[PDB]
Amino acid sequence: VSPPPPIADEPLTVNTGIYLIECYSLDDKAETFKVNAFLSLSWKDRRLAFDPVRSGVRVKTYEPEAIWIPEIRFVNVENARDADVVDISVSPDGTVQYLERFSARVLSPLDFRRYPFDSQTLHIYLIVRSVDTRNIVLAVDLEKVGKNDDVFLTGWDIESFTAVVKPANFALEDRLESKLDYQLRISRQYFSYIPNIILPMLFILFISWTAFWSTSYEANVTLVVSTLIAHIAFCILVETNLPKTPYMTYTGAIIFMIYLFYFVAVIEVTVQHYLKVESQPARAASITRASRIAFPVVFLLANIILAFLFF
Amino acid sequence: VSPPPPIADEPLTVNTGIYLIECYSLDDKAETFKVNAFLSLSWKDRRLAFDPVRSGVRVKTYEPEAIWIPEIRFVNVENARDADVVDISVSPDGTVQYLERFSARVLSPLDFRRYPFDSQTLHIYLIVRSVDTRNIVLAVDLEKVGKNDDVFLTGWDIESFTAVVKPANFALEDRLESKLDYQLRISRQYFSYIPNIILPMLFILFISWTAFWSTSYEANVTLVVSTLIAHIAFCILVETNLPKTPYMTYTGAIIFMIYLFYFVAVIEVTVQHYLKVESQPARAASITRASRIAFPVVFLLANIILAFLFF
Amino acid sequence: VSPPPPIADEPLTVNTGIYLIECYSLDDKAETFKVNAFLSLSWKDRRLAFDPVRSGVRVKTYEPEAIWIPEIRFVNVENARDADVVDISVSPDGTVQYLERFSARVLSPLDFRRYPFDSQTLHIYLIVRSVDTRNIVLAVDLEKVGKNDDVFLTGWDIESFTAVVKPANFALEDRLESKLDYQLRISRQYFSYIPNIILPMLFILFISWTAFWSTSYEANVTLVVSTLIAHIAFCILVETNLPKTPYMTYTGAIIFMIYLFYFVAVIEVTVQHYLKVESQPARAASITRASRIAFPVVFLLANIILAFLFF
Amino acid sequence: VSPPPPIADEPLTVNTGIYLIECYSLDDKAETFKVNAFLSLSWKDRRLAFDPVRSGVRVKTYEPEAIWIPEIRFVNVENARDADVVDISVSPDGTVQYLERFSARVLSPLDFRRYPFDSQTLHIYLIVRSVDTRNIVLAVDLEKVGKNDDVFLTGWDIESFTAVVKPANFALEDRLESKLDYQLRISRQYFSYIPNIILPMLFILFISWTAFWSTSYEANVTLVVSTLIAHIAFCILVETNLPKTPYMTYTGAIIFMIYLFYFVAVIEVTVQHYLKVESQPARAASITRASRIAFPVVFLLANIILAFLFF
Amino acid sequence: VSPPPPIADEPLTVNTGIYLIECYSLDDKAETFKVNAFLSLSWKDRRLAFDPVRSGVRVKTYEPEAIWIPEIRFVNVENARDADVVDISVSPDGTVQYLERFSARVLSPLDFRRYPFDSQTLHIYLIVRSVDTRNIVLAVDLEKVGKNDDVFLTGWDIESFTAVVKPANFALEDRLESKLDYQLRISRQYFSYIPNIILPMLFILFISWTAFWSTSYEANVTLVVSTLIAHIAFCILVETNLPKTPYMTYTGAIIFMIYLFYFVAVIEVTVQHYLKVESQPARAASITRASRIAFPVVFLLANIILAFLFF
Repeated sequence: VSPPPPIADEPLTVNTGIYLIECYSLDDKAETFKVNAFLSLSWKDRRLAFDPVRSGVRVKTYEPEAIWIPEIRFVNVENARDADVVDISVSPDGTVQYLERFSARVLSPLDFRRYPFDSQTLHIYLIVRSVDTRNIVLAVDLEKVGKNDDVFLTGWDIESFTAVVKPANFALEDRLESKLDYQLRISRQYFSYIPNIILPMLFILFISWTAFWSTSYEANVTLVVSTLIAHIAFCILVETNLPKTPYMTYTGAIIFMIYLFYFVAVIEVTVQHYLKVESQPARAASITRASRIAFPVVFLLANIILAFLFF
Repeated sequence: VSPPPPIADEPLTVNTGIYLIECYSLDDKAETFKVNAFLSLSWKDRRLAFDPVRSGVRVKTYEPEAIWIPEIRFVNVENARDADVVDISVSPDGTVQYLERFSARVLSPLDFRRYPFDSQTLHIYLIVRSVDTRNIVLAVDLEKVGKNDDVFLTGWDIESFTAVVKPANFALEDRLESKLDYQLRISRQYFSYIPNIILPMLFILFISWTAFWSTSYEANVTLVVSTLIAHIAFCILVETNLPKTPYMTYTGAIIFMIYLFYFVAVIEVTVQHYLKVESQPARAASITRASRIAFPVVFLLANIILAFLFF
Repeated sequence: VSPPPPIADEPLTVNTGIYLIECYSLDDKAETFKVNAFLSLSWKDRRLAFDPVRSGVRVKTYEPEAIWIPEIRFVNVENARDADVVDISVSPDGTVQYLERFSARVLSPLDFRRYPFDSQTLHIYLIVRSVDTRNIVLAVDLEKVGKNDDVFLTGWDIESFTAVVKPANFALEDRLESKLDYQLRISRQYFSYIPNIILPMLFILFISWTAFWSTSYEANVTLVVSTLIAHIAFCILVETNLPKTPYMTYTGAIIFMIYLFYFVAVIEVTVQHYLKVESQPARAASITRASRIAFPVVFLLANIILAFLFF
Repeated sequence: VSPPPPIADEPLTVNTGIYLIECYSLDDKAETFKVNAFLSLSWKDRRLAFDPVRSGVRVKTYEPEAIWIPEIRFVNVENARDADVVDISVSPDGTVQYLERFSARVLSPLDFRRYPFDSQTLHIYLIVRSVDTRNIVLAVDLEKVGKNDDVFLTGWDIESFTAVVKPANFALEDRLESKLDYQLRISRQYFSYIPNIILPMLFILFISWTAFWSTSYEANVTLVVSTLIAHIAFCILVETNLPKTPYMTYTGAIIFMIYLFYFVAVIEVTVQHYLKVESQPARAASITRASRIAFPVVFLLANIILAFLFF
Repeated sequence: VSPPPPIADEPLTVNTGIYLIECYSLDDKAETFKVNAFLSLSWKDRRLAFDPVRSGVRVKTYEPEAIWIPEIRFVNVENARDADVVDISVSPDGTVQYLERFSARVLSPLDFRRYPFDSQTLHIYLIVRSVDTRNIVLAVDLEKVGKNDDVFLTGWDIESFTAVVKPANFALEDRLESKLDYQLRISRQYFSYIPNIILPMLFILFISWTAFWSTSYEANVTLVVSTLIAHIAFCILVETNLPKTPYMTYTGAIIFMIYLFYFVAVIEVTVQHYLKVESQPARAASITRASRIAFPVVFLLANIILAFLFF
């Protein structure tokens, strides 16, 4: 089939629309997610026009291999979409009404800075390539863009499925292309972190600090060193889903902070003993008494330093 | 082919039916499972009608590309169903009897609150989209809905495969749609938990409490700290199949409880030593003697507090 | 095409046959395995009959879409079989000789009781559905049922590929169905367990018992507690392929047994110290001397109690 | 299409050829690997013959569904090969020149005895099934068998892609079959093992032996027991890709050996203490002094015992 | 269809072009990555030529099965490319303009020497096979080779998508083949390594060295041995994506170095005690005092020895 000819010199307006049936499987690592949805496209292919008087029909149905349809595709997809044609109904004037049930893995990037409170905007990029005879421009039919009430993305809170109304029109490989931006807004469900990560990962750090209430280097080595294992152990129980960072995570900084508060504790206890062994248990007692407040205070302040910086 | 015309103004009644051949692979994480089953649909497509006198035949067989069949689909499926047409037999009046052997990964959500005693209702959503000329409504042919005696879901106990008789009829993208709810009821096989999780994960917590029967801070640090590793170690051997929770698990609360009974034990032993070092081994002896009953009693009561709350 | 008409009122006999080309990938967890094999079916479709005198041919070859073939399927398969038609040759009388190279993931359940010495019978269920005009019954052509000499299932010992000669004939969804049972017998290759699981997992349990040859509570806490970590650590190195058990494994009981022999050892050492601290190092010395024999003897006997019960 | 008729009574000679484009993904566990290659087959199908004088053409090209091609398949493949037809060119006499770009996962078994120095011969089994009218025998066209210079199997060293010239001709399911053996020879790249497995896994075993340079049972329990954890810990960092063994690995024996040298060390230290506690620090001092040489010597000799046995 | 005949004796020039739509999933292990891109090919197939005067058309569109297209393929691909034809437009002279949207997993090897600062050149090998009548040579249409501004490879920094202008022309299996080299240049995003690997993996190594500030063999065994576990533990938290090395990694050397600085520390502490036990606490005090500087200095120098060697 041939592309529709111009009424005057204008490009073809293809009125897009995506309705999310089911949205799932967000791999924080790969920065992907799978989407199951309806794609409704509208265009005036004048050629198709039929009179209601002569044709006994109302709105004639058509097959995809039976009529011309523009090459509508996605940009940030793994493999091409799992398209399944629903209906192609042509209005008496020649206005086609395309519908399909696509199922493809999207590839939208994520922000792991603000994590575990991280908030995201996922992208779906609709593209259509212009031909040798006429050109194509995309439009957002505001009425066939949305999300079902049944859509669940366990771990995230689906806020609003929107669309960037203005299209991008550009040249590439000697052809005009129309690029649309579909934006999905999500926020994180961080409820479990506090009681099952931050609160237990804190307790471990405090069992470490019971070394300043001791005099015994033999009990403090077993305190500070053991809790370090306890940390890495729990740090392993909590192995999440977080890729390679050329930047810093809000957690990334906190983790680097703990790996110091254990090491610093090791210095303190190594000195607490060496000062006492050299027979000056006056500093060696002022130093232990100091870190009783120094560590907790420095820590609480260091958390505010991070929080104020990141957020 | 064209949809059947109305005898008067009524929509087409498609009499559904699902018989579970094989049910397997329940991923607690993704909240999915794979199903292998038979789909039997019945409708009066008057057009097909043939006389028994003129036609030498009884009940004529037909091909899927040879006759009109309504677009029957599933809502909560990963990728579209692996449909394999069995038989399409038309009764003399024009009553079609469709049958297929679909094989698709369902996406039904789960309740991890009551876990490891968690009980579930899984969902299969049958949908059919209405056309430009007539509309479609779904019905439950109570006689072709069930499960085979051979169906196994190791880890769960398959109770009853049912169907929500009343259909949902609603508008979406300017089209009428009929939505049916197929419900599968399952309960958990928690037998191994008690002797291979709760009972060993308890023993570790008790080897911790043998610190109140000691006077030695050097043996109690090695008791309480070591068992914490022993816990996280076993807690790692027991790494299950449990996604992200914006709520609380019955186990989730218990785990948070243990991470306290170890930390609290650390406080006790840090004080038991500090009281004795400051030369008051009267409290330091009343405090150790107290926790001999305090910890076990507080613990047993704390378990009842949880159990009564969750269940 | 139409099903063959009856010579008198009899159902069609389809003479089955499965020859295992390659058998592999047994997932103990999912209770599955993949099979690559040949399916040879024989039936007298009288219609096809051709005279050797008039037809210049001997045994005419035919295409699958060129002739009627009964809907032969498998019951316990993940997704439908990866069928690849080999040859369809019709004998002068009309006796068809079907052959294909199917490749599908089977779903046969397993017995993890007797494990690591567990022995299995895997199932392949061949089904054929009867039509509106005649019915179908299955037969075992004893000559085209077997296994190649090259078949390997590393970890198991392929004993005998058999077939349940008698077919199951039953009603379901108003249709007669013929169900055949293909049984594959396998046994376990447990050679590595003894020297790389039971023997090292024993040694750890004995380094624990060197606590009765000590007087020092500080060395016994470090003995008994450390070895518990050593156990869970090795118990983690040995993380196998074993699903959810609503019953008990032979290993399951042994594991529960070890988690006691460590806990019991903890009681002993907690008492050994508390008796000595209360100044009665007469029992505290009789109790330590007792467990020198009590633990080993109780243990060896407890293993016989299990072995005699399970086997 | 029909198989070519005999010039006299001979079977058809199909001249095979495999050229490895890309070879990758060797799963030591499943004993598989994926191969991307070219399959060139040559046969004299007399029927196709065309005169150079009458036909304006030279060597006529043909489609796969346009001409007869023998059912060429693989035996040890997961699912059937991902065949992609390249060219089918027929020489004036009727000599067909088939070519395709197959991509399938092979299933060749491995030897884990000599590991990490293990050497392998992988198998590709080409099969062709004979028909009702003529029979088929396979030949190795020595000129279209090889491997590209770009082929990489990181972890192995690709030595030589060969072919077993002599074919296997046998009866199965009343049909003649021709079986060819394609052999790929590979050897292991064990460079990292010595400095990042054997050398660190040795150091751990030596930190254990610093127990004979001590008198203190409290420091030796903490030495020998701790290093056992250190071992299992590192033994876990080194968790490779090695299936179930009904035999013994060269490493399998070494591992069983270390799990003794730790246990034996536990006996020594338990006696070193018990002899000294019973007041005979003359043996208890001869025994400690003995194991200073006994363990290292016994060990070095035990390694030679293994190496000489395995290799 | 037939290949275009020569204007004189020249081979056909196919003007290639690859524009990277989306580039993702780089598996350091398998040495692969997935690419989604546009392939534009240009050739003068004189046969297609049509006059602008007689033909009412301008630049006639054509189907792939409607015209001859050369067998353009990739060499280092897993399975054949997921090709999706965009447009085939023929200019009045007969100059075809092919375009497709391929999606295949590439197989380019990597350098893990300079890692985590490793820099790579990935390969895409375009091949075209010559026929019985004319031959084919490849060309780089410099104008349709590039990468989009949206291309992201999280963990790497996409530098420049280039092409080796000069083609490789060689004989293989009696056929001429044209091989092109597409090179993608990437560099690593090593920001997180320093604060979340090297800095914490250093701290652990320093808590070890607080053994020279002690006199107590019982506290030094618990220091040096415990930190070794802490190391292997963290070394496990940091389990990356790094295959089998027949060479040495920059990290590979550093890791081997740490496994010595712990072992050497074990020797020191075993001697520190044995010298003191033999009553010579003059060396035993000079040796401990020495390693206070010896270890740090030797270490810092050993890092420069590596860095200068690798880089």
